[PDB]
This record gives sequence, C-alpha cells and structure tokens, in this order.
Amino acid sequence: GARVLQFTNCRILRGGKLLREDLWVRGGRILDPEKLFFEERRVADERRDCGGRILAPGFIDVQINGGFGVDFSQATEDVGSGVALVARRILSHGVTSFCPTLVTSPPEVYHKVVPQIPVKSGGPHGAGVLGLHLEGPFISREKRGAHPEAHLRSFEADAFQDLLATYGPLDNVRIVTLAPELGRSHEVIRALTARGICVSLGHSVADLRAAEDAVWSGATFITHLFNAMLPFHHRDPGIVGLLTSDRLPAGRCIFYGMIADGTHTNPAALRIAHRAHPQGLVLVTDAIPALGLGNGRHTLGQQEVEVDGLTAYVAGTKTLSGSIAPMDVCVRHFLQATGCSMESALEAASLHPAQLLGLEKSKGTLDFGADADFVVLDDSLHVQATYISGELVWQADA
Amino acid sequence: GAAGARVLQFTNCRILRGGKLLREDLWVRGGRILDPEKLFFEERRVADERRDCGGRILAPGFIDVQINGGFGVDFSQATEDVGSGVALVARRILSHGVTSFCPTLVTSPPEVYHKVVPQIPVKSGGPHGAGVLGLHLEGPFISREKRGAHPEAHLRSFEADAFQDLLATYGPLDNVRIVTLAPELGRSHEVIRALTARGICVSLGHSVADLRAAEDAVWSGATFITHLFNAMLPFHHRDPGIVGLLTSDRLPAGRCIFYGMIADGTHTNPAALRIAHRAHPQGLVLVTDAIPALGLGNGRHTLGQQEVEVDGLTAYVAGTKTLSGSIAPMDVCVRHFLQATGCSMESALEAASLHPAQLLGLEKSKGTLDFGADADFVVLDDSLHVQATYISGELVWQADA
Ligand SMILES: N[C@@H]1[C@@H](O)[C@H](O)[C@@H](COP(=O)(O)O)O[C@@H]1O
Ligand SMILES: N[C@@H]1[C@@H](O)[C@H](O)[C@@H](COP(=O)(O)O)O[C@@H]1O
Ligand SMILES: [Zn+2]
Ligand SMILES: [Zn+2]
Repeated sequence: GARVLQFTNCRILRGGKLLREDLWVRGGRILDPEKLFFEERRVADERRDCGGRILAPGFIDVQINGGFGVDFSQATEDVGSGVALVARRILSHGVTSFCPTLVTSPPEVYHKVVPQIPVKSGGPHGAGVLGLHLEGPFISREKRGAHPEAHLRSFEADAFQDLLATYGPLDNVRIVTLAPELGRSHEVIRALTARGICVSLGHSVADLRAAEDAVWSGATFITHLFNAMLPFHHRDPGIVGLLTSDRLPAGRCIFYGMIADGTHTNPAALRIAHRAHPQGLVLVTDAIPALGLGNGRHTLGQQEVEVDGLTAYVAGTKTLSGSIAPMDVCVRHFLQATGCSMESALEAASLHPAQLLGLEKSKGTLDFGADADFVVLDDSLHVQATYISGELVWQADA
Repeated sequence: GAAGARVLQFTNCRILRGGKLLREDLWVRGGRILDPEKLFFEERRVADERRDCGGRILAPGFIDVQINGGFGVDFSQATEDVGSGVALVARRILSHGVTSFCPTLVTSPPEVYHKVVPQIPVKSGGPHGAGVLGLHLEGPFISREKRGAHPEAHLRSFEADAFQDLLATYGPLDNVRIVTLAPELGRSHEVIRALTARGICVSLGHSVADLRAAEDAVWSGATFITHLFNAMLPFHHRDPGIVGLLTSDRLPAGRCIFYGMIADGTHTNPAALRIAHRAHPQGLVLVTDAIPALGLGNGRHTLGQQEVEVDGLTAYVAGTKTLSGSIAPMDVCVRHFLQATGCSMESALEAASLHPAQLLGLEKSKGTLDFGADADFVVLDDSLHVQATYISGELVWQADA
C-alpha cells in the first residue's frame, strides 16, 4: 500500500481542463508532487505510460435500479450477492461509485432489503456503494410512471414517522426521491436533510413555487428531469423552471439528473438544460434489471418489464420503465447530442454527482488528497481501463 | 456632400458599440456615424457642433417588427385614410425609442389586404415618425389549432395553387417585408421559396408543426419565429416542436435563426425568457405585438375582424381568456426583459435593435452605432428610460423633463 505510483504520458481532467500532467498515487489517494518531492523522494516505485490517453475521475451513478438480471427491489435470499454482481459489472462502464436504487415497494420489502445494502468502499470486487437511493413510494399518483399504484403512500398521517415505518431504519439511505406537493412534505424534507439524506424532487405534479419551497426546505436534487413530471409551459414552468430560478438560497446549485440514453429525452432536451444550467447536470443511467441482457421480459420491483429493441416498457403499456444504457454510453451520447466539451461530459458523470453528495474532496475529482478512482479513456470517451484506489480493476479486451 | 455637411459630436456619453458600453463620443455627418480618427486624418476636421449628453447612454434606435397598431389605430382596417393612422403610430412610438417598425396586419378578408397593403409603403424615418420598413402580414396562412386570436372564419390554405393563392389573397406584395405562416400547411415549401425570392422574410408561427417540419422550412428559406411559445405547440422532451429550432444543429451553417418574444410580463413568465435567452441569445428579437388599444388603458377595441377587451393589464379576445396581444411599449419590453432575465443592459438593447436589424439584413445601416450606419439612436438613463430619440442625427423626440 505504501508504493508510489506515477502515471505518465497522460492528459488528466483537473479544474475543468485536460492537462498534460502526471498523476501520482499512494495508499489509494492522489498526491501533490511538489509536496512528495520535498518531504520524501522524487522517484516513483512504478511508472505507467498511458499512451497519451485521458485520465478522468471515475463515474458516479446515483440512480440505478439493478442490472444484468439483478433487481435491487426484490427481497431475495442473497441480496448482497446481487449488489456485488452489479457493482463488479459496472466497472466496465467506467463506474467506480453508485447508489443502488429501490423503487416503490411494500414496506416489508424495504425492511428486508435496506439493512442488507450498507455503504462499502470500492475495490476489485466492484464499484463502491455510497448508500441507497429510495425512489418512492411518497410520490404522485398522476406521475407514478412505472411505479405500482398499489404501493404509493402519502405523508399526511404523521409525516416523518410514516416514512420511518415504511422504510425502516435509514442508516443505509443516502437519497430519497419524493413529490413535494404531498401534504406535510416540508416536515419530511427537513427531517431527512437533518439526518444527512439528500432529498430529490421527482414523480411529481408540483409547480415551480412548490418546487422552490421544497428547495428552501432542504431539497438539492431533481430526479431524471423531464421524465415523470409536468412539462415546461411558458406560463407554468414547473420543476424545469428550477434550472433558471433566482429564488433559491443564495449560492445553491440545484442538481438534476438526466437520462442520456437516446430514448428518454431527445437532443433538444439535453441541449436546453445544459445551456440553461450546465453546473447542475448529473448523468444517471436509471438502469433497469434488464441492462446487459438484450430483449425479453424481466422484473422491476413489483412490476414486470418488456424489453424489445433498445426500449424497456412496462408490459402491456408504452410507459418507459427505465434505461438499458450503460453510463459510458450515456456519457458519449450526452457529448454527441449537446456538442459540449469532453470536460463537460466527464464532469456531468462524476464531479457533479460528487458535489451533489458532498463528496467532492474524496470522489469525482483528480485533486490532491482525493481517492485515486479514475478511468482511462481514448479521445472518443471509450473506457480502456478502470482504477479504484490506484489499483487496476478493469481493462478492455483490446 | 461630405465637404459641405456639418460634423456633429455627442460628448459625455456611453455608447453601445460592439456589445459593450464605451465611454466614447458619437460623431455624425450627413445623418450617418463617422470615424473621428479618420476624419481628422483625411480632412483635419473636428466637430462643427458639440452636444453634451450628461453622462447618459446612447444606443441604436429600437426596431419593432410586430406591431398591429396603437393609440386607437388598427392597421388591419380599410379606413378612409390608412396612411394617417400609420403616421400617427409612427410619430408616437418615437417616445418609446422606436425609430423603425413593420406595421403588422392580422388575418383579414382579401378585400382588406387589397385596399390597405398598397397604402403602406416603405418610408424613411424623420421628425414625422419612425421609419416604415415594410409590412408584416401575420396570417391568414396559419393553423386553425393554433390560430390564437386570429378569427377562424378568415384562415386560408395553400393547397390549391400555392403562391398564386397567396398573391390573390394579399394582392401585390411590393410593400411587404415579412410573412408569418404555418409550415405544416401543404405546399408551404413552394411558397417559402417564392416569398424569399422576392426578398420577403418568412416567419414561422401559429403552427402545430413539429421540429423536423420547422427545420425543413428553414432549409427552404424561413429565418424568423413569430412570438416564441405563443400560438405553437409547447416543448416536449421527445417532441421539441418549433422551440427546438433554438437548439437545432441541422440548420444551414453560419446562418442565425431569429425569434420574437413578447417581454411584457403577461405573455410569458421569466423562466421562458431566461431559457430562450440562455439557449440562443443571438436570435432573440423583442417585439411588442402591440394591439390598437396600446396607450388607451382598459376598454373595448378592435384587432382586425375581432373585438378585444382590455381589463387589468391584459388584452383578451372579447368573451374569451385568449390573449390578443400586448399593451406594452417597446421601451417597457426592454426594461422587463432586462429585469426578468438578469441579462446585461447591452443584451437587452441588442434584442430590441441589433437583432431585428440583422434579421432584416439592415445591420450595415440600422441597429448599430458602427461607422457608416444611420444615426438613429436613443438617449437612455441608467434604468433604460428613453429621454430623447434621434433619427438621421436629428432630434425627433425629447422627454418633458
Ligand atoms: N424511471 C422513469 C419512469 O418512471 C418513467 O415512466 C419513464 C418515462 O417518463 P416520461 O414518459 O414522463 O418521459 O422515465 C424513466 O424511465
Ligand atoms: N398575438 C398572440 C395571440 O394570437 C395569442 O393568442 C397569444 C397567446 O398565445 P398562447 O396562449 O399560446 O401563449 O399570444 C399573442 O398575444
Ligand atoms: Zn423515476
Ligand atoms: Zn400572432
């Protein structure tokens, strides 16, 4: 663990620019070479030539419901094995941290599954688990999307105590998506953020003012913008209006997820959001359990999903269930659709989600002191290799 | 001639030049802006007259490409003296900072066009009022589903004989500068080509067209969008519609698509002005879309074949909650655009002048304070209230003070 690694002949993403600069690593952390040189030595124990390729912080996916046959919203015999399988497979997508996401389920499912998915550091076993993202059940009936109507719930009884009874202990929970128009959402948002949980707005028929109120109550994220929310209207902007709002707490950057799989939103939607509020854009996969399996029928929590073509509908409906697009595919599609810089596309998949979760000192950057989680990319942003804590954990067949 | 004409120098002023407010004098001769360094170099001449501007802002005079009348005048009426109504509006809008405009006619029966269109030719600006750049004919070749305030009974389509139907409806087009149409109408391609071949700007509006149909119309020659967001399908993330033109990457290279916005605080909320301005700032054109009741306050009035009731600060088609147009003068729109978007003063001023000038290919003579341009400009205080209006270097309106 004490070895000094030096990555040379590389362009690194630092401060929003690709710099021709070496990356120094020891004990899983990025090192300041000026400080290393003065205090210790100048010669690394190992040099690795990167052939001019790009090193960028490892991707962070804060919304993924499963994959490769695994459905996080199922109380199976070995919940942990399913999480570890997905965590391992998404290394090949450039993902080094993620939030396993559960969808609207009966309380007993939460009680069995939630304690089985704790935080875990990344390594050769797979991407690190940052905590659970619980999407629903405290969401709107009118914008339930693929969530089962039977298991939706409201707050009005006794607000946060109803949420605690539904989910069970929240120690392992990092994010909760809710619809803020629900009665007593204010109390719930306050109680959740007081416990360090990120509150996201989604699956909601709330208007702009209600959404702005929820941000003042503590909300900091929007769940897959444009999907499962009222559209933008010029005399009724809705939640999309948060991207241009000047009525939020001063200095606060509202973050918002976008599914850039080429099916959930057209290029115009990616462009208009990126141009209105670039700093807040967070790429998420919202991947469903059928990710990586091709066509067929599989599950998503309590619902059944029909995948045919590159599109996943709730069976018997034309309601999209989620994406089958890996994160690296989303990064490239975002880049192509918006014409943004490579730096901007890479930041939306790593820096921005890290900032959302308050992790920007340890994840999402190649800054001094941060964890050495990074991907090796060619100029087309195809992932050649994935590193966690300075250790090679995935390498492309080529 | 240059040798014989007087040199006027405006001093103690900030001027809008190259997108920046510069503490720099404005020099004028023969009605056009001159380079002082070159004048001294080639002629060793200084100003024959200096005018101290008290530290105020000089900006190119506003250009309003969509105004249906004002102060009781309705351009879409075949009245006894159509020209007198145009001159009245042209004079009054000098106090709004407007030095050029396009009188706009709404969906009307052919007989109205045949009588009115020939009575409203281009006319240079002066003490008589803002210059008339030509007519803007909005409708009748627009969709029924997004007709907005236009009367259903007088809508028309192209399918019969395309451009010859348009020519028979409007009459001779010599005086016409802009036509708004809905591009999903059958045979719109042929009409767009024939209109642009005659130098007429084609605008897209009052339409249920989708993005690809809108992009096709730009490839055929269309260069404007009529009051973005109003009377068109809303933006959807899997169906962008006409708003999607603001972010399209498949339009002709190097050419800017322009779009009008009514920044009166009633037609669109601040988020809509912000999202458009951030997506495509260079294309934004402020238009008043002013109705004949502009400057009259509440009451009942006309808009072509329709009746309009102004109540509160809102002008509805009588008996409906359908907005007919605005009662906001251009300078009011400029100040509201500035406030609602938080943009720079320069950006607000450019949206009311530079951009409409570029739309109409007039950027070398209007909409700028560049050397060689016409000396049409407004004197503004720091809040962008109009204190005085100049045309061809001559003072043509001044605030009471
Ligand atoms: N996970 C969400 C679904 O819940 C939603 O149904 C779908 C389509 O949303 P929309 O039709 O509102 O764009 O997007 C995502 O997949
Ligand atoms: N001149 C147009 C009207 O024709 C239209 O009805 C109005 C409202 O349009 P919308 O309700 O689609 O925003 O905008 C402008 O006023
Ligand atoms: Zn969702
Ligand atoms: Zn109109």
